[PDB]
Amino acid sequence: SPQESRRLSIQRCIQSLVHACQCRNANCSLPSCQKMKRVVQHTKGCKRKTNGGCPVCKQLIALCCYHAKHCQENKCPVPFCLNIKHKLRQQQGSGSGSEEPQSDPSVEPPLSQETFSDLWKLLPENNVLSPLPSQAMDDLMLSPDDIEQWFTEDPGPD
Ligand SMILES: [Zn+2]
Ligand SMILES: [Zn+2]
Ligand SMILES: [Zn+2]
Repeated sequence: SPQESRRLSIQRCIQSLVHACQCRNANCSLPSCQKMKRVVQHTKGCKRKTNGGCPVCKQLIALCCYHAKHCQENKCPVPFCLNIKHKLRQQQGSGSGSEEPQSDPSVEPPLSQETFSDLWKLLPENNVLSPLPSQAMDDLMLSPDDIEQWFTEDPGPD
């Protein structure tokens, strides 16, 4: 079924992200690795990320949100996963604060979370975690064909 092919394409994209994050070769021969290495390096240096939403940074965070919704690990190889999982828990009452990830200021990540709370404006706040009758809240924001388009349709003047 196309729902399975969609979930599988997203799972391949998540495995591409984990590979690129653990991979130490800038010249790695995988197209999956090269897509995610160039995207994570772009996202780390971009100034448009949350200035109305950069299409690279926004969709990398869409994939990290989808991954964090399935993930349970306390030291996962995905870069945004754990603090996204804290932000997802805060929408369900499993975490505290909104302008902070917890009631304590010393437990915050090295990156200022004013960026993180603005990443939370690029994705819908309720729709993604809304009450559900059957498992579909995952495929809700992705397709099997957009997995390439998000990263390969590089912006330009025309
Ligand atoms: Zn690699
Ligand atoms: Zn960007
Ligand atoms: Zn994870």
